[PDB]
Amino acid sequence: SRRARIERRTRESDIVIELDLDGTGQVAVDTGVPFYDHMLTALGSHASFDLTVRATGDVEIEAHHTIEDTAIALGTALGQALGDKRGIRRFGDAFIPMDETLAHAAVDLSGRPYCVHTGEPDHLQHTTIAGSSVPYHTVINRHVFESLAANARIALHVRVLYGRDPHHITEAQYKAVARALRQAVEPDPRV
Amino acid sequence: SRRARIERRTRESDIVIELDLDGTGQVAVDTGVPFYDHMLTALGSHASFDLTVRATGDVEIEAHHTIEDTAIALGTALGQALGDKRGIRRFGDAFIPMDETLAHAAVDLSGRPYCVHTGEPDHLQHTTIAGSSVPYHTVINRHVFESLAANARIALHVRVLYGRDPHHITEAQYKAVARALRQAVEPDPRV
Amino acid sequence: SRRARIERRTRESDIVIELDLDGTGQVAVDTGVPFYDHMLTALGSHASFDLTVRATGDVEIEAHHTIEDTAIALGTALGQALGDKRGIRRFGDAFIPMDETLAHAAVDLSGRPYCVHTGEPDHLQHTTIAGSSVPYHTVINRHVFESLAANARIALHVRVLYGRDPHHITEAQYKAVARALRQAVEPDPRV
Amino acid sequence: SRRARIERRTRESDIVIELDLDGTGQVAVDTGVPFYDHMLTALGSHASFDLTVRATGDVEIEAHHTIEDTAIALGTALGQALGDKRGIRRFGDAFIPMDETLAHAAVDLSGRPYCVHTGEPDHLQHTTIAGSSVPYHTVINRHVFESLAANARIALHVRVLYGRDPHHITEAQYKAVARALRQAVEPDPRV
Amino acid sequence: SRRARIERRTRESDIVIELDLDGTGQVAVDTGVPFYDHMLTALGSHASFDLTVRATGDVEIEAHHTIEDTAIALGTALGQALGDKRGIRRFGDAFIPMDETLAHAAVDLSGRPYCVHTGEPDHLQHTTIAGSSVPYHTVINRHVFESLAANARIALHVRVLYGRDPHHITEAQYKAVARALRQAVEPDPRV
Amino acid sequence: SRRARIERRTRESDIVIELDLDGTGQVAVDTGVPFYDHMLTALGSHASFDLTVRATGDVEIEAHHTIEDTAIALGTALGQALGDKRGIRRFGDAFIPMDETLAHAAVDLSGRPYCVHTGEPDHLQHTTIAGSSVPYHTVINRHVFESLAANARIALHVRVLYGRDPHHITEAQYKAVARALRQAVEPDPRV
Ligand SMILES: [Mn+2]
Ligand SMILES: [Mn+2]
Ligand SMILES: [Mn+2]
Ligand SMILES: [Mn+2]
Ligand SMILES: [Mn+2]
Ligand SMILES: [Mn+2]
Ligand SMILES: [Mn+2]
Ligand SMILES: [Mn+2]
Ligand SMILES: [Mn+2]
Ligand SMILES: [Mn+2]
Ligand SMILES: [Mn+2]
Ligand SMILES: [Mn+2]
Ligand SMILES: [Mn+2]
Ligand SMILES: [Mn+2]
Repeated sequence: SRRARIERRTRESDIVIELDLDGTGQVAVDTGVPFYDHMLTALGSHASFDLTVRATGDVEIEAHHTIEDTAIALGTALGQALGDKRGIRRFGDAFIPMDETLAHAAVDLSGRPYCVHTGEPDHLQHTTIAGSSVPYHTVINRHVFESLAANARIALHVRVLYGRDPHHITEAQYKAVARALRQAVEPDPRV
Repeated sequence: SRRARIERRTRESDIVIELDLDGTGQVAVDTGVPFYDHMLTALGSHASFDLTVRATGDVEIEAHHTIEDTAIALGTALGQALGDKRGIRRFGDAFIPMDETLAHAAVDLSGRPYCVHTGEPDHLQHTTIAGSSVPYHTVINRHVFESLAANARIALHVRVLYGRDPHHITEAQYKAVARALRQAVEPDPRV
Repeated sequence: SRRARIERRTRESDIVIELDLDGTGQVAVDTGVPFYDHMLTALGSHASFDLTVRATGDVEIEAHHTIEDTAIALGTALGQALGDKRGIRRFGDAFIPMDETLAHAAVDLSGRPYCVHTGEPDHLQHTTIAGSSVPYHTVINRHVFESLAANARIALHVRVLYGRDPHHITEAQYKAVARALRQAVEPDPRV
Repeated sequence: SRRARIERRTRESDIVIELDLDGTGQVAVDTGVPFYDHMLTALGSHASFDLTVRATGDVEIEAHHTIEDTAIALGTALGQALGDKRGIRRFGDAFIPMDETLAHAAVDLSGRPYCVHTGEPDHLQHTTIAGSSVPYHTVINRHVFESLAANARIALHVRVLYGRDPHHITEAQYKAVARALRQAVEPDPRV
Repeated sequence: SRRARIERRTRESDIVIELDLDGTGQVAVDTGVPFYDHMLTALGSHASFDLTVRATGDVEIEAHHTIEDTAIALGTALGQALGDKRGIRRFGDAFIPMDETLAHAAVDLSGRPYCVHTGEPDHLQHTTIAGSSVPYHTVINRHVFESLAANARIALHVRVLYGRDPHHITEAQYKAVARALRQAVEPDPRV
Repeated sequence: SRRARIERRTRESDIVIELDLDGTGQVAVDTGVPFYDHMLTALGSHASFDLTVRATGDVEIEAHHTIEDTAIALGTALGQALGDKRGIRRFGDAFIPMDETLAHAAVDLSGRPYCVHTGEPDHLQHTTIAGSSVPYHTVINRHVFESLAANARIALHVRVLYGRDPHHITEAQYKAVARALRQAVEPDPRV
């Protein structure tokens, strides 16, 4: 049983995470930031987690605090669910082609906490993905990966090899992290 | 007693400031611009002021006029509360690390009115921080510091040594100004 | 059963493809272009397909039309054999070292049709691989990958990281596509 | 009482740390790496900690594992001794001139875990400080700061403004971290 | 049974290797060069080999001859244990994130003997990793990979994508080779 | 009692210094060089010294000899008044904003004698500040700092971060040294 429930209540937000590493992609995410819900739904589904995320926070300011608190809580849940990390593959990686974009992620689950994020085009440091609700500033992508790695206590390297569309570039990164995690958490039949 | 109440009524906005320099961080800010409320709440709290800001203005146009009128009124309140500036430290400075960002501010409270703002990455001249309410254009950060210094009649130098996230970069600057002010307004036991 | 038979008759060529995704590498290719037969034999074998290709076309002009019609028909066969794509790994990738050459391919089988081909040395835009029969112009490599992706309706990214010999560079790419496809078409035990 | 005892036993090393934040610089360090003992003795003394470090590890390989495990354990001890961090200055910074070298550090003790290390001359990525015992490779300086910040859960920025001698450059950084920590952990009379 | 015992006696060194490809990571390495023992212990463990290495050589000169003779003997053992290479995956690759470092290796076990080693920072051509025993000059890393590939008769490509610490950079490469070998030697259920 | 009286009689000048480190800024300076009197009055006042300087020298030549002899004598007085330097803060630093100029100084009072002076605009190597009396050549600023550090036996680093006006640039440096000294000489309540 590799499950964790994390509640995180801060001045800025209130987060509940329920995570099972050995899931079938039963995922429900509601953070008040719909593009971020899309990304975390992709992360949970492609990782073959079962994942519920419920977050409410100070989106009148902008999505940053809620996004960051959610990534800290999710990181914490992943570290807790992994437990002693005995008998797992430990390392995982995945390439995600998405139209013109190619992204990659590599993880070491028993590595020191560390994040390296490279290759994202410079326009993503000031791009907004905006719909009818609270928008998503792509400059936060790096912050999400850094917060996940710091709180799960894993080494997580995310690369954009190339790409143009900010939705493709962002979604391919979340999916690459997800499939890298899926590989790394699997039981290793030789260990 | 180092207190000031400033009312500023213009064509564009209506501002009330109540400031006490010798506070404990009892801060309440409501300007209709929630990211700016976040920044001024950080400024008042980290300066160990007691500070109430109530502003209403022409946010149908954008936040600029309300932000500027608020910074003019706050500047005026700080100059008035300082009075003759006798027996204070006068100079103050502070570094604020915020994740990848490092900011600094230095003040001379008995200096000629002057603002120098350096180091902010070029992407902040066209970045928007957007939530569910009125957004905040980071190009205004310099205008806020310039308006505070011009109306408090102080020398205020704000630097970004490095950083990436526009929320970190902006918040670290407001906090650095706040902690520089906190040091400078303190009684000097030798003067 | 993941099988397809495609017949494609054009003004330029006549193609029959029989494909089984769940094969053991029983491959027979005869297109009149022997280097291309070598490449498609490598593709079918390394993908663990069972694959028969029979093509005749206007090789008095040059191999282009036959190569392109063959890749369109093969693409079509792969899309048809995949069917609804339920319960498969969907993503796959492979590195192929071949002496001095390193190539890579990544696929998303449920991705929009898209091909990105990068890294091939500039000399391959005007190189000929020539024997005793119809020669193979390596400039067509990109066209083969583009035609496969457009007609299978998959995302296919092919990279040459480095290399020198045009036969190594071309063969490593065909093998990398093959092993990426082999991984992606496999049943996924968790989906 | 702001004290912590951390025991850390790994495959590579065995570490005992006893730390008191409210000390008078009573410091005893023995790691088997005498230049590192010099640096941690400087850190504990200039921070006005009371600090005992006893470490034994696989120095037949080189100092890296012992240095890293020691910095992880020390980081952990500092986080534990800080407790809820109520009523402290929280931010601290210090400049350390050492002959030709000027270094600086800035800390936020209630900041997310983060380390930024800048300005160290490129020759320190391959410099050895060697005596009659186990030598110290200055490339590890960054690793020590990163491990301290990750495990104390603080924001720590270390800068070399300029310098030449690798012993001055390294010692000035350790002292700057120490005096920044000393300022940040102090009770804040207004908070 | 995929086992080999190689004895190699030269003017410079005396080497005994016992290798089983189908192991559980039971590894014991003693070459007189403790950092190299660390690296080969990592290689054997991460490859899920059972591996004993006993080497004595002319370390009064430096580690080079012993390191090279050990890598030649280990290469020879891997080629012998692989036998006819029937029914194996043949290709393997692995990414290894290690703090700031990312390394990769790709292998073709039925490829011509060939080694390509790219991306290692220039400082590793003159870096020493030194403890209390015989030191390890990182310039030899390339020689180890070249000697393994030449004597196992495999294609081995090792890349450093980025990194700074010479111990991380070296260890990540040895681990990447190890996990690439582990994948490539595995029985292939379709071949 | 931290007081010193230094008399220095040379071929070029006759200097009397009376210094008390624990003063209230009772300062009287008369060197025959009125801009230098302004600078030393600023230094003594901002350091919270009590300081009398009386110097007469060969100003028919230019101010250099008198300025240098005065700085040597003042340095000597500061070293003597500091005595054994027991129980003091030892390190100090200060930023001084002066209109467009920002200067900084950092000191180690128990450091080896050393001066590093950086950042002063190139026009100050040939600028004169001229009134109705003996003028002041700003090229001497570095010489004053070097002479103070050499004779007080302290490490003194003075930086101009930016500036334009030679009077602002010079005065901000003297004030920064003064406030850095004020911090460093203070009793340290923990040492
Ligand atoms: Mn943040
Ligand atoms: Mn989408
Ligand atoms: Mn305006
Ligand atoms: Mn914030
Ligand atoms: Mn065509
Ligand atoms: Mn790659
Ligand atoms: Mn061939
Ligand atoms: Mn390490
Ligand atoms: Mn600075
Ligand atoms: Mn020393
Ligand atoms: Mn050799
Ligand atoms: Mn190691
Ligand atoms: Mn002179
Ligand atoms: Mn003046």
